[PDB]
Amino acid sequence: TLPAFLPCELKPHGLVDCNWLFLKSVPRFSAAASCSNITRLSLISNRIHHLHNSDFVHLSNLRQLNLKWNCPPTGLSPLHFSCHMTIEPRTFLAMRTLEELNLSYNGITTVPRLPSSLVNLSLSHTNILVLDANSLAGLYSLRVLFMDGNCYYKNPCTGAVKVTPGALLGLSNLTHLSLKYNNLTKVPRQLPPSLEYLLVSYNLIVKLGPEDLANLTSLRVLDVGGNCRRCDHAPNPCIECGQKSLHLHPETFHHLSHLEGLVLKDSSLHTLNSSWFQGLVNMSVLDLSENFLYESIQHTNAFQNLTRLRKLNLSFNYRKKVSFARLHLASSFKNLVSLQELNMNGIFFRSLNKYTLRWLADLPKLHTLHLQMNFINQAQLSIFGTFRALRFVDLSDNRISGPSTKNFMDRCKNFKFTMDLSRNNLVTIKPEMFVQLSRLQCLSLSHNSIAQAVQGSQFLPLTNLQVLDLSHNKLDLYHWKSFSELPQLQALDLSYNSQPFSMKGIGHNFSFVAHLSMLHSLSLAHNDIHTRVSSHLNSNSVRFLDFSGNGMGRMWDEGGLYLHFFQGLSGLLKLDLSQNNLHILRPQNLDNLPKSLKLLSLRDNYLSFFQWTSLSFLPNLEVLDLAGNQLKALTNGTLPNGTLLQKLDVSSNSIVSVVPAFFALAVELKEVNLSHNILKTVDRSWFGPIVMNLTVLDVRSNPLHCACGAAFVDLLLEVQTKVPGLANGVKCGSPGQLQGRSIFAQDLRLC
Amino acid sequence: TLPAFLPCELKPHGLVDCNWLFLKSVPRFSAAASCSNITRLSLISNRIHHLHNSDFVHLSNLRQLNLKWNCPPTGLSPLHFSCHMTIEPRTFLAMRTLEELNLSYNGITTVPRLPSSLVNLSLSHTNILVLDANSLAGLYSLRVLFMDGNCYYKNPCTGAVKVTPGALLGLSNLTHLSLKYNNLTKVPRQLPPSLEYLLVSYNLIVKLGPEDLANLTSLRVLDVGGNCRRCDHAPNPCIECGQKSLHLHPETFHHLSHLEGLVLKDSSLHTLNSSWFQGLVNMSVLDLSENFLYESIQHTNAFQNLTRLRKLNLSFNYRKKVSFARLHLASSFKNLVSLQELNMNGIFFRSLNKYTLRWLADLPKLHTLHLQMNFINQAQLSIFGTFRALRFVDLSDNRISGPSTLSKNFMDRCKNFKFTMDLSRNNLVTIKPEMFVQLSRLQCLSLSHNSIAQAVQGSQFLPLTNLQVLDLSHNKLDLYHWKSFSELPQLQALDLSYNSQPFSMKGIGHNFSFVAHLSMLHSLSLAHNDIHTRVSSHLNSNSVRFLDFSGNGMGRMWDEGGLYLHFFQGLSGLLKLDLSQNNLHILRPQNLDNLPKSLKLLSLRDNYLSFFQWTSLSFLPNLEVLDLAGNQLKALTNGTLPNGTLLQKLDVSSNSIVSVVPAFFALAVELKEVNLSHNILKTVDRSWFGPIVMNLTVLDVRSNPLHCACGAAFVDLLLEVQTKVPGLANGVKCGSPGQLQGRSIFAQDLRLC
DNA sequence: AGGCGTTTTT
DNA sequence: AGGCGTTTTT
DNA sequence: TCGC
DNA sequence: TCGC
Ligand SMILES: *[C@@H]1O[C@H](CO)[C@@H](O[C@@H]2O[C@H](CO)[C@@H](O[C@@H]3O[C@H](CO)[C@@H](O)[C@H](O)[C@@H]3O)[C@H](O)[C@H]2NC(C)=O)[C@H](O)[C@H]1NC(C)=O
Ligand SMILES: *[C@@H]1O[C@H](CO)[C@@H](O[C@@H]2O[C@H](CO)[C@@H](O[C@@H]3O[C@H](CO)[C@@H](O)[C@H](O)[C@@H]3O)[C@H](O)[C@H]2NC(C)=O)[C@H](O)[C@H]1NC(C)=O
Ligand SMILES: *[C@@H]1O[C@H](CO)[C@@H](O[C@@H]2O[C@H](CO)[C@@H](O)[C@H](O)[C@H]2NC(C)=O)[C@H](O)[C@H]1NC(C)=O
Ligand SMILES: *[C@@H]1O[C@H](CO)[C@@H](O[C@@H]2O[C@H](CO)[C@@H](O)[C@H](O)[C@H]2NC(C)=O)[C@H](O)[C@H]1NC(C)=O
Ligand SMILES: *[C@@H]1O[C@H](CO)[C@@H](O[C@@H]2O[C@H](CO)[C@@H](O)[C@H](O)[C@H]2NC(C)=O)[C@H](O)[C@H]1NC(C)=O
Ligand SMILES: *[C@@H]1O[C@H](CO)[C@@H](O[C@@H]2O[C@H](CO)[C@@H](O)[C@H](O)[C@H]2NC(C)=O)[C@H](O)[C@H]1NC(C)=O
Ligand SMILES: *[C@@H]1O[C@H](CO)[C@@H](O[C@@H]2O[C@H](CO)[C@@H](O)[C@H](O)[C@H]2NC(C)=O)[C@H](O)[C@H]1NC(C)=O
Ligand SMILES: *[C@@H]1O[C@H](CO)[C@@H](O[C@@H]2O[C@H](CO)[C@@H](O)[C@H](O)[C@H]2NC(C)=O)[C@H](O)[C@H]1NC(C)=O
Ligand SMILES: *[C@@H]1O[C@H](CO)[C@@H](O[C@@H]2O[C@H](CO)[C@@H](O)[C@H](O)[C@H]2NC(C)=O)[C@H](O)[C@H]1NC(C)=O
Ligand SMILES: *[C@@H]1O[C@H](CO)[C@@H](O[C@@H]2O[C@H](CO)[C@@H](O)[C@H](O)[C@H]2NC(C)=O)[C@H](O)[C@H]1NC(C)=O
Ligand SMILES: *[C@@H]1O[C@H](CO)[C@@H](O[C@@H]2O[C@H](CO)[C@@H](O)[C@H](O)[C@H]2NC(C)=O)[C@H](O)[C@H]1NC(C)=O
Ligand SMILES: *[C@@H]1O[C@H](CO)[C@@H](O)[C@H](O)[C@H]1NC(C)=O
Ligand SMILES: *[C@@H]1O[C@H](CO)[C@@H](O)[C@H](O)[C@H]1NC(C)=O
Ligand SMILES: *[C@@H]1O[C@H](CO)[C@@H](O)[C@H](O)[C@H]1NC(C)=O
Repeated sequence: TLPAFLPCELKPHGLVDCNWLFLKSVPRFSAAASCSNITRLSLISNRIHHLHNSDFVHLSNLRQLNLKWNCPPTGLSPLHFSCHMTIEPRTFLAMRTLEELNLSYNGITTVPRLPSSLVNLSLSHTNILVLDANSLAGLYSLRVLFMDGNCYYKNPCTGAVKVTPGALLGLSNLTHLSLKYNNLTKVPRQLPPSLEYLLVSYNLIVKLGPEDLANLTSLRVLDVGGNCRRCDHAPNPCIECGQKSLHLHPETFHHLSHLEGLVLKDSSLHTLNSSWFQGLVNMSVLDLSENFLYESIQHTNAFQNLTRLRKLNLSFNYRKKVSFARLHLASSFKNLVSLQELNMNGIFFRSLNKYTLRWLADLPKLHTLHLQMNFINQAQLSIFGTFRALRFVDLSDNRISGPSTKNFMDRCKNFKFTMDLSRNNLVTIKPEMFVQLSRLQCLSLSHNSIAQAVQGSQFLPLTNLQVLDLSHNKLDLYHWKSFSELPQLQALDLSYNSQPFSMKGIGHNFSFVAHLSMLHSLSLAHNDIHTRVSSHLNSNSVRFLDFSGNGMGRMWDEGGLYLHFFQGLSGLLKLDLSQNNLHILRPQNLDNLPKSLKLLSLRDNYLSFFQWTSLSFLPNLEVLDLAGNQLKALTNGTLPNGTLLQKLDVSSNSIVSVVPAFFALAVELKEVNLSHNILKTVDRSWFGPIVMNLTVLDVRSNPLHCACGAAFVDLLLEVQTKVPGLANGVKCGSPGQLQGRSIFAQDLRLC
Repeated sequence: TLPAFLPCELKPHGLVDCNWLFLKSVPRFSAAASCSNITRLSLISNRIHHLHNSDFVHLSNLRQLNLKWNCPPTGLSPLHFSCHMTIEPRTFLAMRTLEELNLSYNGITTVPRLPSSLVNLSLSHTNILVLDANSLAGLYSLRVLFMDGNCYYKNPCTGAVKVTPGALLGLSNLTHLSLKYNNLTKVPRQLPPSLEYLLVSYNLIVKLGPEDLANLTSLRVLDVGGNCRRCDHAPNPCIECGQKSLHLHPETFHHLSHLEGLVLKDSSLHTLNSSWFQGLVNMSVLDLSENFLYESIQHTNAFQNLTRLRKLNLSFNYRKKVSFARLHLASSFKNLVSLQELNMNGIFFRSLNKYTLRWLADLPKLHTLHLQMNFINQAQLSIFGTFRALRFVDLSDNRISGPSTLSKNFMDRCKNFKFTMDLSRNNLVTIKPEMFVQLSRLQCLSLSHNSIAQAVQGSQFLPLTNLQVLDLSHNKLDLYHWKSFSELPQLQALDLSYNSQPFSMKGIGHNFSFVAHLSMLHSLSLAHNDIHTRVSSHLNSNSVRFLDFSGNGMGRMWDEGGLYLHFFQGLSGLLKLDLSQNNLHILRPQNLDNLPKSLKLLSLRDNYLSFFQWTSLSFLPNLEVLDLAGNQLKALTNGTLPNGTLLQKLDVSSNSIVSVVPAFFALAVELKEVNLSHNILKTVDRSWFGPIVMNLTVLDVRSNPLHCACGAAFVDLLLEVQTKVPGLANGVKCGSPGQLQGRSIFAQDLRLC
C-alpha cells in the first residue's frame, strides 16, 4: 500500500520527484524493495549542502539527476546567506550510466569528478571561476555544457571567469556550449570544432574577428549579443561599454558556412556591414535588437542576399531622447522572400503609411509583424490589406486615435488574419478606420478609452470578423443595434467596461444581445452590473456567458425584477456567476437558469448554505464550482438521485463535516476538490461505492487529526493514485508534534 | 470575572447587545446579580418567533427594546420562508417605563398591547394591514409611529393597508407618522392635528387637495412623492400610474403655514403651479426630482417668493429618449437668496453655457452645485469663477473633453475647503491650461477616472495657483518629464494611483525625478501602478510625509541587484509608507534599514512573507505601526520585539501563526493594539506578553481554533483583559474538541473542571 | 552550523 | 416545528 | 526611457 | 435609461 518512495513521489518513466522537501541529505528509500528501476531523480531546492561517497550507491542506475538550488550562492540566496557545498571525491562515480546532471545554483568552486557516461552538464550559477583542461577531463561523451552566470551582478566575482586555452578541446563530442554572464573579455581559445551552438552573450567581449572563432566551422547558432550594451534601455544593472560600438571585423563570420542563427543584440552597433552576412546561405534567424540602427535600416544594402532569412528582430533600435516623424525601410528588404516574422517594436516613429513598410508588402510569406511601442499617432491601417500573407499584425501600445488624417485573444492563434490595436488612444470608433481590412477575422481594441453608445455603424467593413475584444473600455450599452453590423461575430469580450454601469441614475440595455445571431461566447464580466438594466437576456446562439464580477446578488434582491435574467439564453451551456456578492441562492433562481446548463460557477461568493436537492432543477449540470464560499459543512441534503454531476469543487470553504452518503447517488462523479477546508478526517462513508470511480479526490490543506489509529489513512491509500500530493502534500493539523507535517511522517498504522 | 450578561455583550449607558446570536428566546441573564440597571436591549436578527408574558419580567426598567428581523415576513425572508410571530397578551406590559420599541421586519398581523409610557413605535415591514381606533389604544404619550412597507412588492398584501377614519386621533401627542409603501389610495382621514412630519410616499395616492390634509396645521415636513411614478427611471418594480400626472389642487398646501420641507419627487409632474408654494414663508427644502419639469424650470415663475429655500432638488427631470442641446434656468431663480444647495443631476443637456446658470450667479449663499450625469460635452467652466460663494461644483459623469468651443479617497481632504471642482468620469484625454481660465481660486480638483494619456511636463495646470489637492487617479499618465506638476505652487496632495497601463509596457521606462521638484507635496499616491521595472532608482523629497506605494512590484525591484536598494531613502521626513500588495516573498535587513529613519508607519499587508527577522525593527527607530496582515507567517519567532521599540500597533492577522515564542511582545513598552485574529493559535498565553498585557487597549484573538479543554489556561488571561478583547462574549470561538467546535469559549464553563 | 524559498530574463 | 442571514432606498 |  |  505505502507509496514506497516516501517522502518523495513516484512519477511516470522512472522519475522520483523529491523537489521542495527541505531535505538535508539524499534520501535513502530504506523501506523500498528495489531502487534499481529509478532512472531519474529530482532534488530541486532542497537543503543538501554536503554530498558523500556513499550517497548514490543505491541509486546506481540513475540516468538523470537534478541538484539545483540546494546550496545557493550568496547573491542568489534570498537572504544573501553564503553557502558552501562540499562534495566528497567519488560521489558521482557510483552512477556509471549517469547521462544528465544539473548542479546549477549551488556554491561549488570546482568541478567534481564525474562519470564517463555524462552527456549534459549544467554548472550555471555556481562559484566555479576557472575551467582548465583538468576540470572536465575524460568526459568524452559530453554533448551539452552550460556554465552561465558565474560572474555578474546577481552572482558577482571580482574579475572574470577564466576558460584556459584548449581547456575543452578534449570534449570532442561537445555540440552546445553556453558561457553567458561571466564577464569574459574574449571568446575562449581553442574551443572544440564539434560545437554547433555557442552562446557567449552578456560578457565584455568588445572586439571580435575571425581569429576569435577559429576552427568552429560546425556552428549553426552563435550568440555574441550584450557585450557592448546600451544601458539607457537596461532593466537591470548594466556594465557601461568602454567603446561607442562592438568592433566586429568584416570577415568575422565568413568561415561559418553552416550558420543559421546569429544574435547581435545590444552590441551598440550604429551601422550594418553586409560582409558580416556574406557566404551564409542558411542564415535564417537574425537578431539585431537594441542597437542604434534607426538610420541604417532605412538605407542599408545589407539585406540584399539574405534570401533564406525567416525571422528578423529589429526591435528597440531607437535614438536616445527622440522619436522620428517617419521611418521608411530600405529597399534591400525587398529581397527577404523567405521572411515570415519581423519585429519592429520600439524604434519610436509617429506615422505609419504606405512608405513605411512599402518594401515588405510583396514578400510572399510574411505572416507576423510586431509594431508595438512605437509612439505611432497616425496610422494608415489600409496598407495591411494588400500584404501577401499577413496572419498577425500587432500595433498594441501606440497612440492611434482614429482614421489617418479567459484571454479572448487565445481564440485567434491559428486564425487567417488578426490585428491587435489594444492599448491605443481610441475614444470613438469610426468605420473608415477599417477600409480595406474586410478580411479581418479577429480584432482587439481592448484597453483603449472607447466611450461610445455603439449603435451599429462602428464596424461596417468588418464582414469577416468572428472575434472582437473590447475589454477595458467605457462602452455605453444602450442601443439595440450595437454590433449587429458584424455578420460573423462569434466571440465578444465586453469585460471591464464598468464605469457606465456605476452611474447611479443612468440605466443600460442588453437587448442588443438578441440581435447577435452567430454569437457563441460573451463576457460581461467585471462590469459592476447591479441596477437599472434590462430584465431579460435573450439569445438562441450564446453558449458561454461570463458574468463574473457583477452584482447579481443585488439584482436578485429586487423582488422579481431579475428573476428570469438568464432564462432566455436558450441553449446556454456554461454560466460564470463567480464574484457576484451572492449571500443566498434560492431554488427559483436556479430553476430559471436555462435547462441546457452543463457548467455553473459560483466561485468566490458569500454562500453559507446550499440546498443540494435544488440541483435537480439543473438536470444537465456536469460541473459545479462552489469554491471560496462560506459553507460550514456538506449537509442539508445529499447530491440528488439522477444528477449528472462530474466535478464538484468545494475548496476554500469552512467545511468541518460531511453527512453520510453525501456523494453516493452521484453516479457520474469524477472529481471532488475538498482542499483548504477544516476537515479533521476523510471518510469512505461519505462516498459509498462511487469512491472507486473517482479520478481526483483533493484533500490537501485540511487539519487532519493524525492520531495513532487514524482511519482516513486506509481510505487514502486505497485511492492513492487519485489524490494529488498524497506523498508529502497532505498534512496533519494535530496533534501538536505533527502540525504541518505529512500524514506519513509518523506511520499511523504501526502502533 | 465572567462578563455575566452572557451570551450578550454589555455596553455603556445600560445597553445590552444581543444582536445576531441566533437566539430562539429572550435570554434570562440568570448569572447576573441585578438586571435593574439594564435600560436598552437589542435583539436584532435573532430567531425569536414566540414571545411570552414572562419573557421581560426581569428587565422591568427597559426604556428601549429592538426586536427587528426576528421573524421575517415571506417576501423579506432571504429564502421566502413564511414566519408568524406569536405574542402572548401581556408580553410588553411587564415594562411599565418602555419608551421605544422596534417590531419591524416581523410577521405579526395585529398590534400587541403596549405600555402607556411608549413614545416611539415601529411596526414597519410587518403584516399588519389594519390600524383602527383599538390598535394603539391608550398610547397617549406616543410621539413617533412608523408603519412603512406592509403592502408592496417586497412584502405583498392582497388589497391595501387600511387606516380607518380617526383611528389615530386619540394619539394627541403624535408628531411623526410614516405610512409609505402601503398601497394607500388616499391620505387617511382625521389624522392627529399634532403631526409635524407626515410621510405617505410610494402609495397610490394619485390625487391630493386641501381636504386630504385637513386640520394638519402643525406640519413642518410633508412627503407625498412616488404616488404617480415614472417607471422609465425605476430601479425596482414599479406600478404604472393610472394618469399622466399626480393631480394636485392649487391650494393643497396653503393652510400649512409652518411647512419647512415638501417632497414631490416621482409624481409625474409636467408643470409647477406657484400657488403650491404661496404662503409658506419657512419653506427650506424642496424635492422636485424625477418629474418631467425640463421645460418648466426654464420658464416658471414658481420660485419668485421662495426666499427662505435652502436646498432644491431638480434631479432627473429628463425628457424620455432625449437630451437637449441647451438649457436656461428661469429668471425666477434670481429670488432664491437663501439657496445653499442645488441638485441638477440627470436632466440631460449637452452644453453648459455662460448663460445656462446666469440667474444663479448672484445668489449670495449658493455653496453646492450638482451637475452630474447630464451628457454635457461642452462646458464653459469659467463661469464658476464668478459665482459669489461656490464651495463645491460637481460635474462628474459627463462627456467634457477639453476647453469650451462655445460663446483613502483624496477628495475627502477637500470637504471644508473654500473651492473644489469634480471633473472625474469625463472624457479628457489631454489637459490644456486654457480649460482653467478664471479658476485660479480652486483649491481642489478631481480629474480622476478620465482617459488622460499625456506626458505631463509643467504646462498643463498654469492658472491653478492656489490648487492644493489634485486627484489624477484612474488615468493613463506618462510619468517621464521632470517638470510634471511644478507649475502648481501650492500642491500638497497628489493622487497618481491606477495609472498602471504605461508601467506595463515592456521596454519603455519611466521617471519619477519630478517628485523632487514638488516643494509643498506632503501626500503622494503611486498605488496600483504595476511599477516594477525600468524606472528611476531613487525617489527624493524634503516634504513628502505619506507615500502610498501599494499594488506595485517592489518584490521584483528589490530582486534586481542593488538597483532599487535606496528607492525610498531620499524621501526625507517620510512618516508613512504603504508597501502592501507588492509581491514581496522576502525582506532583507538592508531593505528596512534604507527606508527613511523618520518612518512611523509601515504596511506590508497582503504580501507573501513567510519569514520576518524581528530584530530588524531596530533599524526603524521611530516605527509606531506595523501591519503584516495577510502574509504567510507560521509563527512569531526569529527574534522578539526589540527593547526601545516605539511600536504601538502590530497587526499579524490572517497569517498561519501556530506559535509565539516566550516574551515575544514583552519589551514593547508602548504597545497598545495587537491583532492575532484569523490565525491557527490553539491557545493564548500570558507568557507571550509579560506585564505589558495590562497596558493593551486591544487584543484580538477571534477566528483562531482555540483548544477548549477543561482546565484551559487562556480563559483566565482573556478574562483578566476582558474589556480589551473585541467580541470576547460570543465572537471568540473554540476549534476543538469536536463537541465545542464553532461555539463560544463560554458555552461550557472551562474553569469548573 | 546553516537558515531563506517555487527563483521569467535582463 | 423552523430554517435563511449584517438586509441602503428604490 | 519618449526630436534633432 | 441617453433629440428633434
Ligand atoms: C566585471 O568586470 C567589470 C569591468 O572590469 C567590473 O566593474 C569594474 O569594477 C571596478 C573595480 O572594482 C570599478 O572601479 C572602481 O570605481 C569606483 C567608483 O568609481 C572607485 O571608488 C573604486 O576605487 C574603483 O576605481 C569599475 O568602475 C568597474 N567598471 C565598470 C566599467 O563598470 C565588475 O566589477 C566585474 N564583475 C561584475 C560582477 O560585474
Ligand atoms: C543548408 O541547410 C540545408 C537544409 O537543412 C542543408 O541541406 C541538408 O544537409 C544535410 C547534411 O547535413 C543532409 O542530410 C544528409 O543527407 C545525406 C545524403 O542523402 C545522407 O547520407 C545523410 O545521412 C544525411 O541525412 C540533408 O538531407 C540536406 N537537405 C537538403 C534539403 O538538401 C544544407 O547542406 C545547408 N548548407 C550549408 C552550406 O550548411
Ligand atoms: C551579394 O552577393 C554578391 C555575390 O556574392 C556580392 O557581389 C560581389 O562582391 C564581391 C566582393 O566584394 C565583388 O568583388 C564582386 O564585384 C561581386 N561579385 C559578383 C559575382 O557580383 C554582393 O556585394 C552582395 N551584396 C551585399 C550587399 O552584400
Ligand atoms: C431596452 O431597449 C428596448 C429596445 O430599444 C426596449 O424595448 C421596447 O420598448 C418599446 C417602448 O419604448 C416597446 O414599444 C417595445 O415593445 C419594446 N421591445 C421589446 C422587444 O421589448 C426596452 O424598453 C428597453 N429596456 C429597458 C429596461 O430600458
Ligand atoms: C483544488 O483547489 C485548490 C484551491 O483552489 C487548487 O489549488 C490552486 O491551484 C491553482 C492552479 O494550480 C493555483 O494558482 C493556486 O496556487 C492554488 N490555490 C490555492 C488556494 O492553493 C487545486 O489545484 C484544486 N485541485 C485540482 C486537482 O484541480
Ligand atoms: C418661521 O421660522 C422662524 C424661525 O424659526 C420662526 O420664528 C421663531 O418663532 C419662535 C416660536 O417657536 C420664537 O420663539 C422665536 O423668537 C422666533 N425665532 C426667530 C429667530 O425669529 C417663525 O415663527 C416661523 N414662522 C412660521 C409661520 O412658521
Ligand atoms: C409673490 O408674492 C406676491 C406678494 O407680494 C404676490 O402678489 C399678489 O398676486 C395676486 C395674484 O397674482 C394679486 O391679486 C395681489 O394683488 C398681489 N398682492 C401683492 C401684495 O402684491 C405674487 O403673485 C407672488 N408670486 C407668485 C409667482 O405667486
Ligand atoms: C530621469 O530624468 C533625469 C532628469 O531628466 C535624468 O538625469 C539627468 O540625466 C542627464 C543626461 O540624460 C544628465 O545631464 C543629468 O544627470 C540629469 N539632468 C537633470 C536636469 O537633472 C535621469 O537619467 C532619468 N532617470 C532615468 C532612470 O532615466
Ligand atoms: C483584526 O483583523 C481582522 C481581520 O483582518 C479584522 O476584521 C475585519 O473587520 C472589518 C470591520 O469593518 C470587517 O468588515 C471585515 O470583514 C473583517 N475582516 C475579516 C477577514 O474578518 C478586525 O477588524 C481587526 N481588529 C480590529 C479591532 O481592528
Ligand atoms: C527562524 O527560527 C526557527 C525556529 O527557532 C529556526 O529553525 C530552527 O533552527 C534550528 C537550527 O539552529 C533547528 O535545529 C530547528 O529544528 C529549527 N526549528 C524549526 C521549528 O524549524 C530558523 O533557523 C530561524 N531562521 C533563521 C534564519 O535564523
Ligand atoms: C442544515 O443543516 C444544519 C446542520 O445539521 C442544521 O443546523 C442544526 O439544526 C438543529 C435542529 O434543527 C440544531 O439543533 C443544531 O444546533 C443545528 N446545528 C448546527 C451545527 O448549527 C440546519 O437546521 C439545517 N437547515 C435547514 C434549513 O435544513
Ligand atoms: C565594410 O568593410 C569594408 C572592408 O573594405 C570597409 O572598407 C567598409 O568601410 C565597410 N562598409 C560598409 C558598407 O559599412
Ligand atoms: C396594490 O394595488 C394594485 C393596483 O390596485 C394591485 O394590482 C395589487 O394587488 C396591490 N398590491 C401590491 C402588493 O402591489
Ligand atoms: C395654476 O392654478 C390657477 C388657480 O390658482 C389656475 O387658474 C392656473 O390655470 C394654473 N396655472 C398653471 C401654470 O398651472
